[PDB]
Amino acid sequence: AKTTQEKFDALKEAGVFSGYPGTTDAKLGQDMTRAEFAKVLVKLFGLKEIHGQYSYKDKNYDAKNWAAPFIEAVTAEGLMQGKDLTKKIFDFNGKITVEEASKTLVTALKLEPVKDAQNKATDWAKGYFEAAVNAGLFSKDANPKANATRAQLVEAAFAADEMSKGSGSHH
Ligand SMILES: CO[C@@H]1O[C@H](CO)[C@@H](O[C@@H]2O[C@@H]3CO[C@](C)(C(=O)O)O[C@H]3[C@H](O)[C@@H]2NC(C)=O)[C@H](O)[C@H]1NC(C)=O
Repeated sequence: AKTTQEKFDALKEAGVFSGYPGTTDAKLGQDMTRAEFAKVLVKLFGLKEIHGQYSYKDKNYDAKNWAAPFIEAVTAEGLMQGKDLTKKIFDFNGKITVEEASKTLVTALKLEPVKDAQNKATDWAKGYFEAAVNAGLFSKDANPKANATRAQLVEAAFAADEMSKGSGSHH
């Protein structure tokens, strides 16, 4: 097998993962912003960046925000829609949670969310989290409501990449 560090090294070499901001380091114990995770999804699934389009009203969500082209791409793809469809808030500085990451990866991999799942996930996420656990993207002992650690996101991204390659529909 590969260690989490080796999985990070591989994904970094592939341009999918970056160091914890301010570093080139795995920092496997640290959290990740939804902005950073949008970029991970774009690189992981080979999505096209969308420049000069703004679908959200978050403060400092504009042409000067490095994350906008990635956030627009995952929005167009239907992987993410943000946290509030009235105020159009993505919460790009918010930390990506296990169940949020579960939704994005389940959606990207075309996996069926589990109906009437019984788990500790937020109501909207129960089916997404259940499908992610069933597919081996996260452990059943992961807290769906917790901020995902970079270790959990590296393991999930690596597993998602292996599933995509093995399905014969890799980008
Ligand atoms: C009342 O609490 C709010 O409940 C919302 C809907 O039930 C919840 O919305 C979810 O947000 C998640 C954020 O991450 C992703 C991966 C995304 O698409 O960006 O998934 C989103 C869910 O689909 C859901 N969003 C909506 C608009 O219903 C808010 O996060 C949550 N807001 C906050 C501030 O925590």
